[PDB]
Formats: sequence, C-alpha cells, structure tokens
Amino acid sequence: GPYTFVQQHLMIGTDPRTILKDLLPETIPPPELDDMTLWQIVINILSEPPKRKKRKDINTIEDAVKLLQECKKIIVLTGAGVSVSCGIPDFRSRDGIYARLAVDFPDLPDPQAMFDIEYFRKDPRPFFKFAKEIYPGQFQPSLCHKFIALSDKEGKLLRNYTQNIDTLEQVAGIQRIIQCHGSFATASCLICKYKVDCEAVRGDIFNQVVPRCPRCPADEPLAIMKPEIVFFGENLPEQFHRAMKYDKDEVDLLIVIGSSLKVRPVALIPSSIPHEVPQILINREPLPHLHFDVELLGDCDVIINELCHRLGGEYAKLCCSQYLFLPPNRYIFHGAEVY
Amino acid sequence: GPYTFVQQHLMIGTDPRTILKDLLPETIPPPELDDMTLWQIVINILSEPPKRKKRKDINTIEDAVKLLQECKKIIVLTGAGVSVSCGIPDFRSRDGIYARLAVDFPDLPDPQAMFDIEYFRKDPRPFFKFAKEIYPGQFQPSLCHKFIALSDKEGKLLRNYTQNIDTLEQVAGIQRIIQCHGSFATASCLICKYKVDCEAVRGDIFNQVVPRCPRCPADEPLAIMKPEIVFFGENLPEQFHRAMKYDKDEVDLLIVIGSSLKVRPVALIPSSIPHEVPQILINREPLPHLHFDVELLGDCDVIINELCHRLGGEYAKLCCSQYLFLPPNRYIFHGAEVY
Ligand SMILES: O=C(Nc1cccc(-c2cnco2)c1)N1c2nc(-c3cccc(C(F)(F)F)c3)ccc2N2CC[C@H]1C2
Ligand SMILES: O=C(Nc1cccc(-c2cnco2)c1)N1c2nc(-c3cccc(C(F)(F)F)c3)ccc2N2CC[C@H]1C2
Ligand SMILES: [Zn+2]
Ligand SMILES: [Zn+2]
Repeated sequence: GPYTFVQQHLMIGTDPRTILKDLLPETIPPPELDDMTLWQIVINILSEPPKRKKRKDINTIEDAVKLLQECKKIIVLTGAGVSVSCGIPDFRSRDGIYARLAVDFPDLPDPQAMFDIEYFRKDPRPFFKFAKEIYPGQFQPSLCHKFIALSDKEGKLLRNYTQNIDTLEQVAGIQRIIQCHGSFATASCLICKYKVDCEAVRGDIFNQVVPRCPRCPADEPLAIMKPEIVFFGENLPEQFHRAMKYDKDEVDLLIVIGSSLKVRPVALIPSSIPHEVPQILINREPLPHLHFDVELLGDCDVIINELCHRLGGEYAKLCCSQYLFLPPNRYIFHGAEVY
Repeated sequence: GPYTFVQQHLMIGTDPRTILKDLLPETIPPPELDDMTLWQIVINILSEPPKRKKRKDINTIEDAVKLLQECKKIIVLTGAGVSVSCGIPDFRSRDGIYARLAVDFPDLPDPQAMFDIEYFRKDPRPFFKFAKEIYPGQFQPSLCHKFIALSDKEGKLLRNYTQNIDTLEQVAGIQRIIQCHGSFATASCLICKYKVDCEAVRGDIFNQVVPRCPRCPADEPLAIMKPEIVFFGENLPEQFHRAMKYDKDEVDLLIVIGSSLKVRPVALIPSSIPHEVPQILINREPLPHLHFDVELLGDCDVIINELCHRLGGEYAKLCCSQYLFLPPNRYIFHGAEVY
C-alpha cells in the first residue's frame, strides 16, 4: 500500500525529503543518505503497525498495587518463571529428564521426540515415564500460582493464559484458565477421541501402565489415552481463540509473569489488546520489544511476595524487600538474571 | 544477540542516547521519544542485516551498455514481463483460461486448483487442456528472450533464472537456464518417476489424450506423465540451489527483467550476491525495497530494443527512443505502468 505510494512518487522524481519533512518533523535526516534509502525509510514509517506506547501516568510499584486493587477483569500471562521454585525436572534440555530416559529407552533421538505425536505412536512408554515424574499432586504450586488463584477467588481474574504444562494451575485451584500448549487436565484417545478426566488415568500412569481406551476394541494398537498436550504440529486448542475474541475487549489490566514472550500464541497477547489498558511485567529479565508501563524485574516469587505484602488483606496471608529503582519505572529485585 | 546487549544495559540504567550518539553520529533523535522506543531503535540498527547499497559510479544507460559489453558472467532474472508480448493466455486470474475451463470442467474451484497436485490426481484433464494452449512452438518468444539467447551464444550468460513456465526460454534457444517454478521441458511419472523429453508427450497432449507411463502397468491409475511444473507444496528443483551456490561467487553482473521480485526463490537472488557486483533493473515499475544501480523503467521489449540498438553488432540485428531521465539513474520509457 505505502509501497505503491512510493512507487508512484519515484515515477515522477519526488524528493523524499519533502515527504520526510512531513513524516519526521523536528528531525532532519543526514546529508549522506542515499535517496533510495530515504524512500525505504518512508515506506517503513507508513508501514509501521500501531504498537501500544507506554502510559506516562503509570510507573511505580505503588501504581502497580492500585491497579491490582481497583481492577476486576485481569489477564495474567505466565511462563516457566512461575514454576521455577516448584522443583520440576527440566525436559527441554538434552541434559535433563531426557538423560534418565535415554538409558532405559535408547531409541530416543531428541528430548523433543517424546513430544512428537509421530514418535509417540511408535513408542508412548518414554513419555509416560515423564508424565509420571510430573503428574499433578506430586508438586507444590509456587507463591505465584497461589497469587493468581486468590485473585480468581476474588472475582478479579478474567483469565490466566499459560505456556506451562505442569498443570500446577489446577493443583493450585485456578478455575478461569487456558493452557495454550495443552495440559494433563484431561486425556483423549488418539482414535475415538473419548475424553476423560485427569484422575481417570492417574493409576495407570503411576503403575507405568499405558492407559487404554475403554470404548475402542481391546485388540486396537493406538487406542491409547493421551493427555491433551499439544504435541508437535498439532493445532492450538479451539478454546484459546474463542477466549481471546471475548477477552481482548474486556480486560482492564494485563500482567505478565515469568515469560520472555517469544513463543506464540502467548507472545502475541500483549500486542493484541487495547493500548490504553495498563500492562505490568514481572520477570527475570526485561523485554525491550514491548512497552510495559511498570517493569518489576527479578525472581518472580520475590516480587509476588512483595506485592502480597503491599496488597495486604487476604493476599498477605500467603507470604514466606530490597530493590534498585531505575527511572521511570524499572525495579531490579533479587533474581534478575538476564540470561 | 543485540537484543541481549540492550537487556544488559537496561539492567543498569544506561541512557540510550549515549549509545545512539555512537550509532547515529550526525543525527540527534527528537526529545519526545520514549526511552524504550530509543532502545528499540538501538536493537534495529544493530540487527539490520547488511543490504547492498547502490554503486555511485554506475548510473546511466551508457554505463549499463558498457557493463553489457565488458561483462562475461551475467545473471539474468526474468518474470512475467518478458512474455507480455507473446500473447499467452493468462491463467492465474479467476477470469482468464479458468473461464474457458470452468465451462467444460465445472469441478474446478480455483484457477489454482489446476496447479495443485492433489486435485491433479482426481482430474488431470483440465490441466492438460491448459498445457495444450501453452505448449512450446505455439508461441513466438519476445525480443527479450532473443536478447538473453544471444548473450548466451556469446558466452556471456552465466545463468538465466526465471519465474516463468511458458518455457519460451527453450523455444528461443537459451541453453544455460534454470526454471525455478518448473517447466514443460521434461515430464515425469507421478509413480515410477520415469523422465521423458518435452517432445515425448507432445502428440498425446495435442490430441487431448492424457500421457501414460510406458514402464508402469497399463492397469495403473496415476501412471500419468506430468510436465515438471512445481505444483503447490512441491519442493523447488534441486538444480536451483546447487546452481546458486556456484553462481553467487562467479557473477559479474545481475540484470532483472520483467519481475517485481516479490515471490521466492527468485526474489531473494539480488539480495544474496556480492554487493560490489553491479545490478540493473528493467521493469514496468520501480522496486523500492532493492537498491539498483541503474533503473530502466517501461515496457521490457522497448528497453531491450533500445539496448540492442546501442550494443550494436549482432544485437542490433534483432530490432523491430524516447525517455524521461530522473536523476541519478532512473529512466522512464513507454510502458511504465506502475500497477
Ligand atoms: O527504517 C529506517 N529508519 C527509520 C527512521 C526513522 C523512523 C523509522 C520508523 C520505522 N517505523 C516507524 O518509524 C525508521 N531505516 C533506516 N534509517 C536510517 C537512518 C539513519 C539516520 C537517521 C535517520 C533518520 F530517520 F532520518 F533520522 C534514518 C538509515 C538506514 C536505514 N535503513 C534503510 C531503511 C531502514 C534501514
Ligand atoms: O527503527 C526505528 N528507527 C530507526 C531510526 C534510524 C535508523 C534505523 C535503522 C534501522 N536499521 C538500520 O537503521 C531505525 N524505529 C523508530 N524510529 C523512530 C524515529 C523517529 C524519528 C527520528 C529517529 C531517529 F532515528 F532517531 F532520528 C527515530 C521512531 C519510532 C520508531 N519505532 C520504534 C523502533 C522503530 C519503529
Ligand atoms: Zn479409542
Ligand atoms: Zn509410472
């Protein structure tokens, strides 16, 4: 669109600067800039998609808390950060759970292969030994899970969108949730798609027995009950999109906790809601590509404790401090790791 | 990489401007710019991939001709432009050849469907009626085809890469070629992959007979001989990549004719060769996103005639004029359509 606009102008010999004098007033582009380069800049300015800019009137951790109090339709996005204190065995790294699996199951190429649906059909047994070391109840939720849970009890949580699959969200008692990469909440047969509760296949998996489908014939191979993890290639749950279409025009506050927001669909949620709605980051590291009103950087448990401290009331009854303030709105706490 | 660099700096409260005073000397960013915005700019400058900038010493159509003379390892990229004079029925538009096909074959959803391999299996007959209206010999090559052909006779053509499938390249006698979206040059069975010449299935297709595979049993459905067009989904010919790996470090001149360079793999060829190697555009419209040393805009036949005029010698014996000069290097001829 803008591209054609510039093509038109090139056809007649327009001096880009007269266009740039309009698009960048109070800015004079250096003399030694190539004239085609100038045009490319023109296209860029016109092509740049509207990205939310930071609210100048929301800056301090005190402002954060007010929001937390006065808001009532809150969207919370959570990543690996929320579950760092939970002692969960890592599984993405070649050195992790894949280590203890490669010894009993030497047919595993990648730690990714156990999350591929194709290899799952060949051998589901390695995944299910993993599914045992992770299954809900085996791990205590973090202060953060507890924090989200209470705000949903208070009717304030509009939705918790998560990248996690540890399903500690349900363990911790959070009702209004959406697990984007799936979870252990339910299990569905690969074949007749018979859906069952989480508790249905608990015993089977705890006995290292591959859960079988009760509807399908017993003489059926792939009549296996698979926890509804989004395995490679598989589509994002339909519940996600339907939820966003509603939530985006309803939320009055977005909080990010523990995520470095670089993997879809969760990474695109900040950029997709009304720019006016306030936005708070809580995270080990800063996220330059986005404009957050308040940045609380450091260990996510730490910062959630510091906010429950300040929120008082029922929130303070969850707690078990020092920061560096970089203006206008950045706070560095203990666990700021930036790697 | 640059992203982490900026994360580090945010952790300690660096003023972006002291970084920008270094990255943009002789440029002072407006006062009212958000400090996170400034950082985003920092990331952009550091993240920007090296793109060839225009040679200041190559500008005029006379310079173009010198190149054409003194060069001997020339890469020529061609698009729809080269074949506009050739009277070929269009086939991409819903209103085109798909018009005369939808009446005899009402099972066609798209004009794209006849280029899908999946629908081709269901019914190949519509494609083959198209393949008849297009088949080599039925159309006379343009002045441009002839131009490329002669330069390859003279040993100057390193390679002609094309987006076209009209195969007028072989009709016109160009040996050193690469047809990126495939061509009618050869045909291969969907099953045993028996390869045959173009002339092998000429008779069959001219009689509206679906060419059959001589190796496969006669009682075989998909033993059909398919012209090696890249149909939807299919991979780019292996001949392409192997050719580029050689050609990129060998070419001394790149010429673009008739293409608006926006569809891969052909669109990425200018950006992928040594920046020092000169680059000439010949095209209905200008291509802002790229930096061409000389821009000859207008009908491609016109401009090729004007160059054969000037090249003299064997080139002038092909010919059957007015321009507007926009400095430093843009020429507008007759067919400049910019749509
Ligand atoms: O896009 C810009 N510059 C730019 C400058 C100002 C604003 C924007 C912009 C992009 N989206 C909204 O605004 C973009 N580019 C750019 N800008 C410059 C540039 C350098 C110094 C000063 C200036 C400026 F903007 F004129 F002051 C631009 C140089 C090369 C480039 N490259 C060619 C096009 C790209 C990459
Ligand atoms: O990328 C730029 N600007 C920019 C400016 C100068 C050079 C480059 C650039 C990009 N690649 C090589 O150089 C890019 N952006 C940009 N630039 C500006 C801008 C406006 C006026 C002046 C200037 C400048 F560059 F400081 F003079 C930048 C404003 C907003 C933005 N947006 C936030 C980041 C994007 C989009
Ligand atoms: Zn079943
Ligand atoms: Zn065959």
